[PDB]
Amino acid sequence: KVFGRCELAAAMKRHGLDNYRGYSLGNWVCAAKFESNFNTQATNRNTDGSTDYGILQINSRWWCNDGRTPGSRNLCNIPCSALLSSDITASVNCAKKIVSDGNGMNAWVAWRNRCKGTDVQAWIRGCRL
Ligand SMILES: [Cl-]
Ligand SMILES: [Cl-]
Ligand code: NA
Ligand code: NA
Repeated sequence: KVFGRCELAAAMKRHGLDNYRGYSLGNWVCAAKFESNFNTQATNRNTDGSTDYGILQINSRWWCNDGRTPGSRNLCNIPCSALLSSDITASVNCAKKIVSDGNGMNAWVAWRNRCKGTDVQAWIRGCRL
């Protein structure tokens, strides 16, 4: 599924991301825009052989099991394919573990390079919330 901007903002709010670990909702919407263009089916392969999955591009080296990333962990205890569903619950629950691990949202390279330090509530501006 490809979300609209305000549709996704409202789904992330319902699932508890607004101000989670101090990150306002616009940060999460901005990260999803530049990681996946709001498409839950996005996949991208990395040089080390791992793959990134879903609307927040969660990586199989650490966070999910895809059966083809030897020596990797599965810290969210899920198959990576669960992160491609039109229901974003599995991606949100895993993202909450990632953002809690000490490095905050810097775990998402597109957030660091395209959202951090910008006017992020602009991403929610005008939505019903
Ligand atoms: Cl980037
Ligand atoms: Cl915001
Ligand atoms: Na893995
Ligand atoms: Na959803």
